[PDB]
Amino acid sequence: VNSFSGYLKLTDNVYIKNADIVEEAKKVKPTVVVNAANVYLKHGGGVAGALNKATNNAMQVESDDYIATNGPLKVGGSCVLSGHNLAKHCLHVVGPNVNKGEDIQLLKSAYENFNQHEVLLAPLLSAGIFGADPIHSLRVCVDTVRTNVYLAVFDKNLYDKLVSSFL
Ligand SMILES: O=C1OCCN1CCNc1ncnc2[nH]c3cc(F)ccc3c12
Ligand SMILES: [Cl-]
Repeated sequence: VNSFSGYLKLTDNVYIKNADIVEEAKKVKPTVVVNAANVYLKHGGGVAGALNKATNNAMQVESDDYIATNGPLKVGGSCVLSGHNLAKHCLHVVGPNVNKGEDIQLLKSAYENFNQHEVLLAPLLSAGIFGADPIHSLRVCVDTVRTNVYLAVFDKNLYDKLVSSFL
């Protein structure tokens, strides 16, 4: 039993809810919140800009130190950093940006990072401002993630279509 409330069960391990991941993280304080990161951990907009704003820019400060030490992430890769006031940990995961022609096959590699964590709150990787089809992102998630994932979807319209087209 866990504290994730009001989710619609899609599969054995995947659950979905119309919610802003930021507000959902603030309420649940999950062990792991997933950020829809880019390789530079520049959290300007989308999930990343919104999470970072909710941390009062502390996520960005921590991220800049991470990049200065380690260099950029890989597309499809991830790193674990602090969850600040939102979660214990933040798993920064880089899905491909389709608007720049990055290989959508890397979306599966991106979701594989979730399997290193038993339970996660997460957005749809590569959806929204990253330019991929959110229906496809959900399909890859369900077919790749084996650990327990709670997907927060911001747009009510999008949430209802993702549910409706699933089975
Ligand atoms: O649902 C969706 O509609 C448009 C894209 N998208 C899926 C990807 N985005 C999100 N996913 C989940 N929570 C979010 N909170 C946010 C707060 C923001 F300021 C910006 C973006 C999000 C967001
Ligand atoms: Cl977005």
